[PDB]
Amino acid sequence: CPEEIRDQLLDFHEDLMTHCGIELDEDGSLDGSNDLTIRGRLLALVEKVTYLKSSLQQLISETMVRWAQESVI
Repeated sequence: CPEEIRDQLLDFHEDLMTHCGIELDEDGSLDGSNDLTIRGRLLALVEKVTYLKSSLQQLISETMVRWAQESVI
């Protein structure tokens, strides 16, 4: 007997999900949240990263626009 006897062997023919591909197929299966409990931490780190980390950005933008405004270069 296999590991499970429910439908075919496991998890709705788990062989098709497992051994067809892991380089891209597994990552595509891990599309978003609510797959495992680690997705909350991953989303938290993603929204911390996507913070445009913001004093230098303001400084460079202000200096560039001021330089362009002051004179025709």
